[PDB]
Amino acid sequence: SGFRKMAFPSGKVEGCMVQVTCGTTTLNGLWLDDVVYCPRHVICTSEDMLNPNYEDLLIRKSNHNFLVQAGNVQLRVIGHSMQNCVLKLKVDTANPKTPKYKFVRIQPGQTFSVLACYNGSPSGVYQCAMRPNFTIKGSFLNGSCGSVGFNIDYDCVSFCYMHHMELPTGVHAGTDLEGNFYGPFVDRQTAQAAGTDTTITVNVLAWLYAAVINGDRWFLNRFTTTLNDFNLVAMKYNYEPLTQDHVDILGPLSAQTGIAVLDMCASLKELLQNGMNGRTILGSALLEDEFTPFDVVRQCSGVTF
Amino acid sequence: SGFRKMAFPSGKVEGCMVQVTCGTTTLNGLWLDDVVYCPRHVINYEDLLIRKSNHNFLVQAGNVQLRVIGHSMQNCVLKLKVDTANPKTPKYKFVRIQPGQTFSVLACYNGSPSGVYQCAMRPNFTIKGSFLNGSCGSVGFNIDYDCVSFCYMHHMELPTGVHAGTDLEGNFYGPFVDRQTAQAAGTDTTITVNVLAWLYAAVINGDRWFLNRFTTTLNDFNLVAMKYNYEPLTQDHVDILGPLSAQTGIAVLDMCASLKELLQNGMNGRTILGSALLEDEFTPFDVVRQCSGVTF
Ligand SMILES: CN(C)C(=O)c1ccc2cncc(NC(=O)Cc3cccc(Cl)c3)c2c1
Ligand SMILES: [Cl-]
Repeated sequence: SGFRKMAFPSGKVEGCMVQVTCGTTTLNGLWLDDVVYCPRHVICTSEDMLNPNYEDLLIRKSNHNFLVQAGNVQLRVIGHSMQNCVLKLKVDTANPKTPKYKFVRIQPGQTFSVLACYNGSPSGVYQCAMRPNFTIKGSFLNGSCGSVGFNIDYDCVSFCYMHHMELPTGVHAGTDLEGNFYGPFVDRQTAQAAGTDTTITVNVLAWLYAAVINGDRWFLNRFTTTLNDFNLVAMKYNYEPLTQDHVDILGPLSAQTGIAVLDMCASLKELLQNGMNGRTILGSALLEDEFTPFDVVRQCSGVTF
Repeated sequence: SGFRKMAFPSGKVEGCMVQVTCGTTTLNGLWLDDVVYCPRHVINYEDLLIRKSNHNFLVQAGNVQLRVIGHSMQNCVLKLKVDTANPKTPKYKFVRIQPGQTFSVLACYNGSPSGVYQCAMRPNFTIKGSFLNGSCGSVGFNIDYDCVSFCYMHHMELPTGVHAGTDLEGNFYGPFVDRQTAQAAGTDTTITVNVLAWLYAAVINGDRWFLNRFTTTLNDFNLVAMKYNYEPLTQDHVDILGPLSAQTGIAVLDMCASLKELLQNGMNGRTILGSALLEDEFTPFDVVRQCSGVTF
């Protein structure tokens, strides 16, 4: 019993964290085999950030300008190249603690664990989701740039995020491990803002099925809804449109509890209309959207209470 | 910016998790040097233990089988002397925590870690964790510099879904026993010093709507706290909140006048740090550490 926001064990990622210094800037790098991956803005000054020309800044650098530190040992840089918004530093030593890994690009609504670092030293781990507006509601301070997001399934680490910057509203933006940003953001000090954020509907539904499994049904009603009428109402509360793909994904949770997806959609409609009336669902007074259908099946028991 | 329930990096603990089997029961063990620590219920415990021999206990570390060469009991924990010392043994201490203090939990099944999460020791000595069957032997810890301080070992789940366990010396937290009997958690209270610390974290993050010009005596606040099922706030708690009061410029008894107003009138449709409830699982030290950047 119990339902917590759970992160993956961080050990396989801790062994890849290094410190990168270029001039006066210091941030984090990911050391996998004989390559260190980090944000390309490590080559920029604060002034350069208004309109940086990365190709012109990189051409003026040599390998010995980049200092890479792994614990107490200094790694020697023997090459450098750029791939989108990531800098790849070829080093003379391969990482002996390199785990089995993949670089994957996630879609909005997908969750992941974040290992927050400062000076190539891990300080904490937490779970979060890629928001519909492509931002992350994380917890980051200055020096955290280059911290990474990941999922672990079996003995394989799937790297999905690298932290690049914080926006005026306190939210965070970054790239996949190939240097392509999530969202319409640039690694430039520009007047860019996060778009209006919406609630991840498929995730709220999954979390309602988790409440049923753990033994709670007070929020259920005797009504059903068409998929179209549900989206007409939910759009009015800033909820993401629910697609037929989302319905298909919720299939096993619907089968395990005996509650059809469009019947769970009717409880959500009523919950939005009435509020909680002093009650909680799984210890929360708000409707939770940072747990995917896959996370609910992974964490919750296979036997309903 | 941002405020999340953060756990310590679990790597140093992952390298100590092993699987223990005795008869039909299978649970988790902590391998430190040449000893494996696990709940004694894996087996009148003294009389049950005397019958057993070393070869009855099967210890598995990853793919390798460890051979048991001795066994002894300490309170509610079983200590299995193994023939191999753990090469990944970190620098460690066994510490007993007090109610209100927080810690990270590495949840395991079959000696294999599956997740990490942060939680607090409640005033009623239970933990609101997330555990399934096979999680027995999962451990709680904190990290200070490079030293792992083990504070909890999971033993059982209670009828209300909450969890109970011991320190690493086998002494339970709370009035619980390791056996199938009628045991219930006592009435729980809110950790007042922790709610106040979380309100200071909201002012550091630009949330100030709940602030006011009023102050209160510590005695007038404890009478309001007694009515709302909140733990009594002591002078020690006031002293502990000193650096957060100095950093924000808001005196502790001014922050108590804000908590008094939130306990009577509620939030009025508003949230604090993305929450509609008052949060009590962040200590004053956790607030200072998350709003500073201490690394390990
Ligand atoms: C907001 N202030 C003043 C902080 O000290 C702060 C606070 C928190 C921070 C969290 N993450 C990153 C940080 N910094 C940057 O975004 C660095 C940067 C600047 C401009 C463009 C790019 Cl692509 C990168 C953080 C910085
Ligand atoms: Cl995805």
